[PDB]
Amino acid sequence: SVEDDKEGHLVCRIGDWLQERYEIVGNLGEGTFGKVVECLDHARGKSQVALKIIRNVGKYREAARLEINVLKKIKEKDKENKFLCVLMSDWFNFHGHMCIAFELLGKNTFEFLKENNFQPYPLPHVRHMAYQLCHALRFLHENQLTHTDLKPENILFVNSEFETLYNEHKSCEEKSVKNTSIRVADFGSATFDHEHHTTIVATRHYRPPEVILELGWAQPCDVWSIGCILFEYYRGFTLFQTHENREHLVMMEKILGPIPSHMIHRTRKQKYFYKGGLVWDENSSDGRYVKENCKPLKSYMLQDSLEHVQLFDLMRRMLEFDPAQRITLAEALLHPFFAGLTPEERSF
Ligand SMILES: O=C(O)c1ccc2c(c1)nc(Nc1cccc(Cl)c1)c1ccncc12
Repeated sequence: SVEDDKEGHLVCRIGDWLQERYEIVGNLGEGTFGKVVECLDHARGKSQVALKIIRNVGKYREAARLEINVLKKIKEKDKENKFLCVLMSDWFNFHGHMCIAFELLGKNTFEFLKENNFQPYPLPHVRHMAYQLCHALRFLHENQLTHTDLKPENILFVNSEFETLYNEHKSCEEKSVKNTSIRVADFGSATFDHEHHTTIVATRHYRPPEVILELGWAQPCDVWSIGCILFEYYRGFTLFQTHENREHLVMMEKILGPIPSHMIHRTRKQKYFYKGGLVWDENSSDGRYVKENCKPLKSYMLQDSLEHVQLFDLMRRMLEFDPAQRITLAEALLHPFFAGLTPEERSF
């Protein structure tokens, strides 16, 4: 009657119902955890929802339980729904799968980019998106909570309907999103201050130096992630296209300058250093890739203008090695970069 498979996944497709209430109408994506479907909610006037279905596996169903509690508390601490976190309307246990019902939104920021041939969002869009991220996460931080898994895939457009513009200088078409309003999603790694902090958090590309070096992590972790994301919105490609610790650190040095010595002394990962200098093989493929591809942060600017200088200044502050030294989100919202917003953008 209700069927599964190997890793757990519920056997469902467009047509199938959950709880005699949620009628599946399409697919939205899949992942390591399980699936996300578009449904109609027949107990709420055929409301359009995005239903997340965690797999029927002990530790997944388990971790989902804490995800819900995080969402309960976000919901509970923002009743006006003004702080731009994905809104959970409902959660439930279906024969082993924890399902979480969310408001239905458009494409995530990675998927939009991919479909735009990895051509960057205009700086005004980067500016408005940056501003929402800071606001959302500042709110999360304010509340003893750290996301830990921020990345473009986890940032969703409310509506991703785009305009098509011809780019004169590039001789090709570009997709320009009509509404740059966003929501922060995927709280299945979000962590309270008083809860246990796993040693390693974040997707590698967005993982900060204090985590690699194993110096402990707090809220500033999310700030490092945002720097990475803003660069990625600005250029269209990943800042740290890395698969390995050593390489990652070398990339951080090539791009941001040398690791501060107090962090080298504090870490118990001394296998990376040698007389306070990073040890790596420059003639290996990794070494050559980094040599070829990783230049100082400023060399990535596309324009000299003030608003571009300002973005790159905020970005460097977001990407400070020392987390104690790293800009906070409250300081970020005060930066002369957001003086470029429109009152509609600024007022939320
Ligand atoms: O986890 C959440 O908090 C979460 C919450 C809501 C959505 C979501 C993830 N992922 C979506 N799409 C998506 C895109 C790519 C891969 C995957 Cl697995 C899912 C999506 C789409 C439309 N409306 C809401 C959502």
